[PDB]
Amino acid sequence: KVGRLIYTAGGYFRQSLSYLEAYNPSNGSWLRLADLQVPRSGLAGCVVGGLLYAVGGRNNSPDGNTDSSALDCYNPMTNQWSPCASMSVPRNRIGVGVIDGHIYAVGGSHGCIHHSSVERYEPERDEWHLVAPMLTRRIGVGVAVLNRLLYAVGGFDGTNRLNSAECYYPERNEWRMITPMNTIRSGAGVCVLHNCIYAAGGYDGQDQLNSVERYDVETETWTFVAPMRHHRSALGITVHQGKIYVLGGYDGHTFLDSVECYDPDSDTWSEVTRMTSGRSGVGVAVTMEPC
Ligand SMILES: O=C(O)CCc1ccc2ccc(OCC(=O)NC3CCCCCC3)cc2c1
Ligand SMILES: [Cl-]
Repeated sequence: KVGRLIYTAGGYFRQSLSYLEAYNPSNGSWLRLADLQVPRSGLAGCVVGGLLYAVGGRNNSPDGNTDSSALDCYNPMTNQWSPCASMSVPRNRIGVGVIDGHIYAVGGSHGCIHHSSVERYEPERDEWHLVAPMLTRRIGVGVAVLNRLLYAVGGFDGTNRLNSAECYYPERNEWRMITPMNTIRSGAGVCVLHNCIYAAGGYDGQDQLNSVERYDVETETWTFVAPMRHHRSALGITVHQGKIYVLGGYDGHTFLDSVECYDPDSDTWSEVTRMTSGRSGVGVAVTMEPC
């Protein structure tokens, strides 16, 4: 379990960013690592087999806005990024989950298109294939995996921000609605901790949120837990050693540098560190420290 860092990739502040930075919860230190080949915001990060993957997003720059179909792989042993097979379609404001070594890319936008499509990456073959689409088009969707089931939570369908959520059952290649959240949330941080799917922050169509709710997959209920110190939309999120970490986002005024940590045993949030600069729309995941 030792030696793991929280990696943050990409993001947005005035334009899309290429930063790869890694935080060590054990000593508070931050490292700046190899830049992404292409700056991207609205991407997702995940880890398979010790490799960090950056999936999708958009490059916003003064010279254009290009939605990304890219899958890129970072190896901490070499501090190098390598291109992987690209997705069938660009996906900005994507959600990603991993089941049994396979990456699922969910939703996202391509220009004015709001995707319901979903595709699955096989690292051993370096191939993507489409799977069943969701029941709802969703961008800014939160995705997490619990007990080898894939959840897609909230988002924006092109007309309305959503409180709905749905679950993908891989052995039936089928999506089913689950109980909707109590709050409409687009751009929430969604993760899994113990037996619950957590949805932190987001935008409800009127304000950035500090509220946090969790779905118990056995009881099928959503329950609020302690709110974050900061309202945040387009935040990064991950779980590490039994605690949720939220990174950055937008509070309606500032692009935040704050990182908060949720302890489920005390039901409290604490501010633990600051990123090197405020930013939103980052991809976050946890893997071994680099060499
Ligand atoms: O339209 C809605 O309902 C809300 C839209 C939404 C939802 C999720 C996002 C996730 C990442 C993401 O990255 C790029 C990103 O930070 N952009 C913007 C968000 C922060 C403030 C405005 C300027 C930058 C964007 C997202 C946008
Ligand atoms: Cl861990």
